[PDB]
Amino acid sequence: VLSEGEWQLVLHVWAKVEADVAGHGQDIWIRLFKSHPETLEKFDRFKHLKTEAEMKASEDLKKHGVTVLTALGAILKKKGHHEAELKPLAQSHATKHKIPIKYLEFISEAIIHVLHSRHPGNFGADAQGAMNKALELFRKDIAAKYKELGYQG
Ligand code: HEM
Ligand SMILES: OC[C@H]1O[C@H](O[C@H]2O[C@H](CO)[C@@H](O)[C@H](O)[C@H]2O)[C@H](O)[C@@H](O)[C@@H]1O
Repeated sequence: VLSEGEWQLVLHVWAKVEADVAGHGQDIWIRLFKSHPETLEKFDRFKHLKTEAEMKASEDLKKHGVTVLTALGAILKKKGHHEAELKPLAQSHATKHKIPIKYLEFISEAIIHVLHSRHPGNFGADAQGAMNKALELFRKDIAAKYKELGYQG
């Protein structure tokens, strides 16, 4: 359970992400797909992208990053009370997309790397720690839901 102070560190850096959610999403995808290429294979719609240039030029990939980060943002703003938000997410990711917890760890790593890079003003050690704590809570709760839905994760 995160403290209010920790949630504020998470929300303060997210406020910067919201200045340009599309741009942050693009950097996050490039970071993820380059660090862990296997994660790209899960996207039937984007698995043909061969280079960073192609990824950056993809309007649909950009749009999907907006969708993903906006959904994550809504979860973070709930400050732990995200039961309603996790239900549909866990169901599609467990049953349809089949995304292991390990891949959620990969994207969490990508998110943190991008925030560390773009936002040193609001992503110092304490802020990164709070963001990690928030993402671990997210994955923990998703893992529990995966279990209830019958997916090993
Ligand atoms: C921060 C974690 C994540 C969030 C908030 C998230 C969010 C979303 C949202 C909101 C959608 C659209 C609605 C839906 O299908 O549920 C979606 C679709 C999808 N997600 Fe995720 N996702 C996350 C991580 C991942 C990861 C790590 C992978 C893959 C390695 C993944 C693969 C997919 C796929 C395959 C789709 C469908 C893409 C398409 O429209 O063709 N997601 N995700
Ligand atoms: O922070 C690094 C550790 O990250 C992962 O573990 C955290 O998140 C898991 C959920 O994704 C939890 O089960 C674990 O308890 C958390 O510490 C990774 O699995 C660990 O190997 C890393 O050390």
